[PDB]
Amino acid sequence: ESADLRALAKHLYDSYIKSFPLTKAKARAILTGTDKSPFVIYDMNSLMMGEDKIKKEVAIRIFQGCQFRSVEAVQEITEYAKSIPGFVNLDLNDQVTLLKYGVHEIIYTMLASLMNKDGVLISEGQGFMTREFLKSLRKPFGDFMEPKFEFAVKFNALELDDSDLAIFIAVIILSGDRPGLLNVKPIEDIQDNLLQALELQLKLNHPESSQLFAKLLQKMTDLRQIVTEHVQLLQVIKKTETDMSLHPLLQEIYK
Ligand SMILES: CCCCC/C=C/C/C=C\C/C=C/C/C=C/CCCC(=O)O
Ligand SMILES: *c1ccc([N+](=O)[O-])cc1C(=O)Nc1ccccc1
Repeated sequence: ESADLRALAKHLYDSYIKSFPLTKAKARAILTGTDKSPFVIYDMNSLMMGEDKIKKEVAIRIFQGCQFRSVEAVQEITEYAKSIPGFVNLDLNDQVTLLKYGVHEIIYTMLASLMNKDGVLISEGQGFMTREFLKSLRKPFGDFMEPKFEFAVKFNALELDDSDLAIFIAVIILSGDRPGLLNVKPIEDIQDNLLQALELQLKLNHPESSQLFAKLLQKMTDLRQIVTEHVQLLQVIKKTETDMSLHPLLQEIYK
């Protein structure tokens, strides 16, 4: 019955709003156009005055604030996961495993909400760091964000809104094919109901967008690739910057 899927869609949207303070709707109002105009960081001076207005090497300090924001995002995604019906009733090891692998695919999904072709909102939308300034950071740091922009440009052309994303990131978390899952079947039963929900949601919300559901699920492939590329550059950093510390919560996601 569609009524039950609409109720699930509504539940997850409500929890998403509660768990993610910077939504895509807010990010697009900030990026498009008086009380919400962000300060723009495009070089080192705008950076140093940006810290003054908004709020070690330049690249490492940017990398470490990015680290802190990721930890914060992990916390938010975790809070959202527990609202997905059935999630907290799963085996606790499977909960950990589903978060461990799901968290980065969700981070880059939602970070797309904060991006356009030219840069990324930061500091809850108070700031905007341009793509070019990031790419000009010294190796290996200038190559961190470029694949994320490349994904976001394609992903953002689907024109999903927050109510679509709430279901989609739930579908991501409840992925039966994560390595080491002790009991795959109850996870998959939840995901099918979420997939049903996502499907009805995309049909109702984007009636003229043919096979959006299929196109969205195929994006769940560019995501895995970005994760793989990402952990590769972190390992470069561990050996390059033996003075630089990774946050422990992020340490455990990457083991
Ligand atoms: C300034 C951190 C404030 C943390 C609370 C909320 C933050 C909103 C989201 C991100 C804020 C960015 C923090 C540090 C990142 C700077 C740019 C790194 C590249 C990127 O990340 O694309
Ligand atoms: C950038 C550099 C490093 C990490 N990491 O240490 O995992 C993460 C990121 C990143 O993509 N952070 C982030 C998360 C959410 C919003 C903006 C930036």
